[PDB]
Amino acid sequence: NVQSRGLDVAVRNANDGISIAQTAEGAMNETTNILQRMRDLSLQSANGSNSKSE
Amino acid sequence: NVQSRGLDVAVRNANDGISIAQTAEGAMNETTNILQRMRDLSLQSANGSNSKSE
Repeated sequence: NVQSRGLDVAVRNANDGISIAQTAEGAMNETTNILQRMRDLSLQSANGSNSKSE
Repeated sequence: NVQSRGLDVAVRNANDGISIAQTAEGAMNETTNILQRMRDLSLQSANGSNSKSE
């Protein structure tokens, strides 16, 4: 009985860890999107048709 | 006759002893229940998802 209750609480703890990883990974997905947008901006800026204003 | 009366009081004493043992056993049953509850709580606390408030 002690083992079964410990297994239940261990399942709860593992679910909490999965939740934390999911939240962090969603924030990381948004970070990746922003970084890709910045990469596109940097590639556009490197062209020779631009001047200081662009 | 002495022997028979002694046997009657002896079975009375044995019944009283079993009664004491049953009272103690009940107390220890609640003790184990509380101990298992604290063990579940401690296992929950050991997880890394919790902060200091939990």
